[PDB]
Amino acid sequence: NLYQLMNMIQCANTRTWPSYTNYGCYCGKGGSGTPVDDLDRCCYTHDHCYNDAKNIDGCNPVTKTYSYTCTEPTITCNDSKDKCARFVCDCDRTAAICFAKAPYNTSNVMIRSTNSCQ
Ligand SMILES: CCCCCCCCCCCCC(=O)O
Ligand code: NA
Repeated sequence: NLYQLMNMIQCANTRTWPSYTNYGCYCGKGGSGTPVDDLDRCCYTHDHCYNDAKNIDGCNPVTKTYSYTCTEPTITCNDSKDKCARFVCDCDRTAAICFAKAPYNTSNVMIRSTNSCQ
């Protein structure tokens, strides 16, 4: 779920939401070019995770609601029986964690369509 994903990001980092809404070549809707740094690489993978998720019947990562738990900054996926809920939760979980780990370069904030993401 796009909103739950927001919270995993909230639950695992210091950096706010708009902080990722549009950063580098892949953080944000769709992606082009080659990832910029490793934070953008987090977004690249997330993306791909979402594409694979779509390979599950009736599975829309973007709107699927799963069961997860947060205890700043640890987050857990409680889905077992719903294959889509779990695949998507791990997708989002892995991203949040990936984000908290990566450095935040302020010069990559809006290089979109600017030519490096061909
Ligand atoms: C206010 C938040 C809603 C934004 C919806 C806009 C488009 C791209 C959104 C999220 C991408 C997060 C990460 O870079 O994968
Ligand atoms: Na993207």
